[PDB]
Amino acid sequence: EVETFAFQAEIAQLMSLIINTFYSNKEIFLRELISNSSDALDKIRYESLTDPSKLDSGKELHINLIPNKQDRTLTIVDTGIGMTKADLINNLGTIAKSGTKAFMEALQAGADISMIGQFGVGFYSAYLVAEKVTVITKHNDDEQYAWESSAGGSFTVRTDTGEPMGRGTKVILHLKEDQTEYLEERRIKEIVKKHSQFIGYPITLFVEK
Ligand SMILES: Cc1nnc(-c2cccc(Br)c2)o1
Repeated sequence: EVETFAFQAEIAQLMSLIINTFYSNKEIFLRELISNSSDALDKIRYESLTDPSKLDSGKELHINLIPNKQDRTLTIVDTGIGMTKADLINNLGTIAKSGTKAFMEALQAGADISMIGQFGVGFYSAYLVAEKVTVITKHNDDEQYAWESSAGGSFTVRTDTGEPMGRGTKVILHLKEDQTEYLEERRIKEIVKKHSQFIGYPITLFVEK
């Protein structure tokens, strides 16, 4: 049972700008997604400080990077607070309408796409490298859901029958054919060391057979 939603017009515009603008520095997508994971991990850690049972769904707080060259996917997994269904529908827990407004004014007033995270909409930088993005998520207060979009103005939400997650979020980037450098170990390592060296959670780069 799959529900299809229209993006708000401002978010559709943000996504088309990310997809259509010539902009070579695409690697910042990974920094933005790792920073989102770190923010989600901070949230569940804060909640556990007064309620240890918040970690009954998993005590470990970490980030995994899982490249799969056969599927042409890069998956970013975290065990943060996760998202409810309502969060997913409401722009993946962001204030994306006001964030997009600010970001697009900054762009005409000097800034560049790499600055997107300062506007709270860094998730959408996934579309610098991905033709499709699938988000699997589990929040303590809701069931496991899958969000998905290939842009084009719409996204879907469904209950996820896949492998149960415990708690957290999995961002599956279905990479564009010309963006497969981001599945190579040495490239991913380079980007994490350049842009994510001060993230306060373990980041494990899985290797492939
Ligand atoms: C708003 C807004 N105006 N241009 C952009 C943009 C262009 C290329 C890459 C990225 Br990320 C963002 O965002």
